[PDB]
Amino acid sequence: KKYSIGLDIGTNSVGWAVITDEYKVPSKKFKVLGNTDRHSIKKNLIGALLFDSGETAEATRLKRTARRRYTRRKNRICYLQEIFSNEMAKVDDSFFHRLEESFLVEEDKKHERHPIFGNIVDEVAYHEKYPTIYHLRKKLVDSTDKADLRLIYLALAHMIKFRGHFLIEGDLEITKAPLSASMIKRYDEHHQDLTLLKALVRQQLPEKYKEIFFDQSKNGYAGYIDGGASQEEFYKFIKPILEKMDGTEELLVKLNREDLLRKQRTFDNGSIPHQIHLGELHAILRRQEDFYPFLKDNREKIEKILTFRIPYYVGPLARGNSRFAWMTRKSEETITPWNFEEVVDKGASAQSFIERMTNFDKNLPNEKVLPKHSLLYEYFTVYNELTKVKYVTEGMRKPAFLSGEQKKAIVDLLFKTNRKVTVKQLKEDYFKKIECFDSVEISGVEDRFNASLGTYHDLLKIIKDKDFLDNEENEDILEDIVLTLTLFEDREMIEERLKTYAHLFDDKVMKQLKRRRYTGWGRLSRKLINGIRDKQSGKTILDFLKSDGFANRNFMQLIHDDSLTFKEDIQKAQDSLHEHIANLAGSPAIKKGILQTVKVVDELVKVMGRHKPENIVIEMARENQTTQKGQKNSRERMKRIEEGIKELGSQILKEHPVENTQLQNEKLYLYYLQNGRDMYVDQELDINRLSDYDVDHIVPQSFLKDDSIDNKVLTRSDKNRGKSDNVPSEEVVKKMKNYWRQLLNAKLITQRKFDNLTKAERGGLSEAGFIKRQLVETRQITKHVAQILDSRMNTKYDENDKLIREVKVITLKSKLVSDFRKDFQFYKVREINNYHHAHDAYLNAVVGTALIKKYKGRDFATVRKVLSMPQVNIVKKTEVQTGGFSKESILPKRNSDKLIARKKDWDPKKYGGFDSPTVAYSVLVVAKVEKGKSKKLKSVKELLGITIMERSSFEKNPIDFLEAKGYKEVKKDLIIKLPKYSLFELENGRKRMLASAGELQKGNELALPSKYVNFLYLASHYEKLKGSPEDNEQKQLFVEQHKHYLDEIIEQISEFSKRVILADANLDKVLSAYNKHRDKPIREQAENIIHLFTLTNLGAPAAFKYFDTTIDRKRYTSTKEVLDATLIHQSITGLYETRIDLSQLG
RNA sequence: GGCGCAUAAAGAUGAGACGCGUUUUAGAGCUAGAAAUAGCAAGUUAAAAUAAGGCUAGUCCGUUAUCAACUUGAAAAAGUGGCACCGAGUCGGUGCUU
DNA sequence: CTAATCGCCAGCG
DNA sequence: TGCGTCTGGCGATTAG
DNA sequence: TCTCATCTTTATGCGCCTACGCA
Repeated sequence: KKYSIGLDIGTNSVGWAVITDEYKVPSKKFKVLGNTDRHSIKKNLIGALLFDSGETAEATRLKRTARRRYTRRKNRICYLQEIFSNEMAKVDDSFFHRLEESFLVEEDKKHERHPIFGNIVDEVAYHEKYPTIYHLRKKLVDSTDKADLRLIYLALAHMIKFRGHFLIEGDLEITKAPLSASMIKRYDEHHQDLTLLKALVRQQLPEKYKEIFFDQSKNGYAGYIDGGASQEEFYKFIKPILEKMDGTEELLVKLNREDLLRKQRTFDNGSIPHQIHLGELHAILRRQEDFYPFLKDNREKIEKILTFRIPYYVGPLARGNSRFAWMTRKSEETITPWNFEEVVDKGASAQSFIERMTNFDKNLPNEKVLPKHSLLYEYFTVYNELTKVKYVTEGMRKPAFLSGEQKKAIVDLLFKTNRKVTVKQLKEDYFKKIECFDSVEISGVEDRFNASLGTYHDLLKIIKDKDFLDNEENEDILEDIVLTLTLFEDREMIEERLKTYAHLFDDKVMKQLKRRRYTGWGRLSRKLINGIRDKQSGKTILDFLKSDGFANRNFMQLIHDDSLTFKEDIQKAQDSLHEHIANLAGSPAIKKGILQTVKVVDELVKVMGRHKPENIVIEMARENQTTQKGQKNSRERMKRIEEGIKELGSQILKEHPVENTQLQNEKLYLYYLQNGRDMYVDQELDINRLSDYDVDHIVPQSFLKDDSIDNKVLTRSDKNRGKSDNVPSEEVVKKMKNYWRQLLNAKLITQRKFDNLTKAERGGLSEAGFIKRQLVETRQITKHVAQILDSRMNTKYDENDKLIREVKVITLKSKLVSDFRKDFQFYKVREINNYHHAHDAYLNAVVGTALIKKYKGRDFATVRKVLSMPQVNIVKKTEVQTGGFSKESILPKRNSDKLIARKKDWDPKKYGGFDSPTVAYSVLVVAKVEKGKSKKLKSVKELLGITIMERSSFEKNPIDFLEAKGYKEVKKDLIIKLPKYSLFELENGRKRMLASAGELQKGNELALPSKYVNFLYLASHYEKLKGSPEDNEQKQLFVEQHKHYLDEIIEQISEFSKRVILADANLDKVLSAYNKHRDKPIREQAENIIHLFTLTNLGAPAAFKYFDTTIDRKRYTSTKEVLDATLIHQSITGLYETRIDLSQLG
């Protein structure tokens, strides 16, 4: 009794099948536990397993970073108040208390309602004086009177709370405050344009006044200020309205300059650097320092509060209780911004910032890896390249390798004098000094060398000496200096780390040395290449690479030679399952899929009677391309850039050159791919800044999940942040269409990028689906499952060998199984049911077993029979929902009872709050409740929804929690928890999956016979054949003679919808729509039948479109029947069941 | 199947920062009216919060991953279900033998 | 009169 | 003995 | 949206190792 297992791995499914030698699938009677009458189920050992897609940890990281900046901002304002507190309480000792409780309603305050001055007349006079805050900042900068302390605090707090960016470094008329003057100018232009437009629309269009200046739901002015209208929607609304009137020339000029009715705080203010606010702050401090003494006492503290920023290599200032921290302290105290550099050790933390990320040597797992631009690494690579070259000459019968003196003189002569060398320069420049040069034929290499001592060239250029770099006694010192130039990339600590070596070099070369910068880490450690030795040689690895007798062994032949003592040192140098899976590296989605398929194959081993299988057949997703297209997809970027530059008009490369290694940043590759212009406005682009402009995806990240070069476009700052969540509008198309079509001719961009560029010529969304992230995940997951199944299954070590092959792991390609499917007409359609996962897993097993055994033409009847079985165990994995508490938006107040509060003492009837929480799992309770006016105990049995916010408070103590919810006399033994996708069997074989708390989902499958899916696959793809046509007219007339089949297919849906669907309105509507289309060609009828099949899929209900009639979705919104149905508890494969009957509870 | 070098594409993990947006309050609305209301004036800013919160009280942590039931175990983790044969509308029946 | 049913809506550069 | 790898929540509305 | 750093996988070109069943 020997069997084999076929798997099929995807990103949302795992298909498993168990075959015998004759390609059968056995059936077995399994015992079912519980409290029902039936005690045995016959089931077939074939199935699939479906689950929700595992997601990445990016959004959690973004919200985790966003959580810290709010606490740091509150701490900044707390530091400012702690400075001001004493002199603030000297004059008005309720001011910060009034500022802290301004959010509360008029009766929840404990003080006067006006926050600044308390009384009414002072607040009214203050707001009549300064209409904004920028008037106050300009007045405090310019004037020289002793201002009130509260206005000074308000100006300083507004400067500190919003402070600007930090991209530039160092430092950077009638007034000294240009920003406040610019905002005051914008405010005055707004006022003048408003009164002019008001008078003009009063004159020329008296009927359209209320729609503009009074409606709050439209996109007029009253919708621009109070409603939810942006600037672009308001401009697009108002532009034809004043284009139709007369006397609006300057307003159209301003609207074409985007300076009409503008606000102060808007979206494109992000370009303001913090030096402007710093100048305004220093100005008002130097102005008012004479009156108040304590402003002059600690001006530098207040200026330090604004400019302080935690460096990116230090990290979160923890105290040994975080999970992401690496900071180390020199003391134990509180880290204010004033004593930062007197507490935290910057050097050790900056070293641990880098060292915690890098790899280990994969051959010596305790040593750290060498830098990439190190000297020993470059020597190793260039000798490993040189010690396998072969030359043939005039007196050469059999070819030979080089000599140790020859390889010494070669690296002494031409490698140490050129950046990159060629094969022609090696044949000419060296062999001109050699007599034996006549018929040189050099094999094993290509036209140029792919290894270079470029760090040696930069060091001889800097230090201007060869005697220091030629010696060996300096050697380790050189290693150390490269380490410093890889670790600390901030030129304040490099001087402290490098002061020990300036006693050997000059001062000018020391000043020119610290501007050097390297990056990248290698793949091997220095204890592998110079630490270990051989037994009796006295030679290291690199000593063998300098000279190796006659063999000229390379690195792999060195560390795999059994005649030496390297393999034994590697072998003498070289836990839980879920811990090892957590110890893997990669995306968590393939971690989920790997864990599921390992649990499935382990459980299948456990089912079959503890016997290990013979073969395990998996299908991978790697290919074997051709050399032409493979090298065309491997050609560099300086090919394509120079080709397009040669094709079109070009003057940018006259004074701005570009090599093939300097072009790797995405803010320069797009600058040269777009010929030095902004792609949303015809204007000249700069390279002197090259960072202040922004890269933007054409289709936004909200709708799609791609960030490739076919979607990224480098634009200006205001153009990217002008649009938010849409393809750019038809004005951008009508302006830049000719320029984009000119750039399309040079083949800089593709047709898909230009298709995404003008999606607005069709709509904001035409349709999604096929994304190459799944193509990454499938390849990763099949490589991992092959490695871990070979590691886990075969355990017994052989004595003189590695192990004993008790079970083989075979890996196949999809081309072979698709060829087998296309040969013998075993077709498949993805849009009928979910049986195709189990079916192609079975096909993988059959093809792999037959290809190993035989090389088959007699027995196809058993394959055609098992490809039409009605019973396939489909299991949807029950999960417990975790994530956000509710929707993120904040709804305004209403008198409803489904508004979750935002804080503890903020009642939602007067403050508003969140809404629609996410239900983690449900429970089945039974108790007695007071029935309102009767108020006596009446028996109930219903479903509760435990949200994510209340999960801990439920699991702490359930009885008092749901007692305070409004229940009494409950049975704690009779509480059943129910996660998502819990399975209920109702009457007549109708299955339902519990969606959240009052919603269900369709559970049954559709078993369609093989003749119908064969005729339906041939009915589609009619005009195509994917090749040359022969013997397909018989297939065409076979489709033509079987139209009646299609009518039967409608019957095959209809009675099924009478059994488990119960959605009769959509059913007879769509059969009427089918009866109104009994005359079309067969191709369109099949193309719409495959759209009709989404009525009876598994899972959530959906909406679709038959011909032009759109059928909307019938949702299931009642859970008062699954209280009296059979609850199923399924295993990981669905072979082990536990059936609870809920009708006998009570 | 697995390494080392060069080129290119697709991504992943972590740290530091900006700019908005949303919600309540504050910015005394005037006139004619019993009024349901109508005419008129006005609008650009600020405070606070930005997952409820938690204890380990940090300028820290709180949306990723693990998760069927049953019997043990504090958890970690372990254990729990007979075989052939004829057939097939979501699995049925037959004989062995427990 | 309370439970189906329709239609809208969902933090971002 | 050699050789290839999108779906639930919610208000407004209707039907019973 | 900006700045910084480190990793994986895939395909070509060059050199090289081995497991193991297949011709």
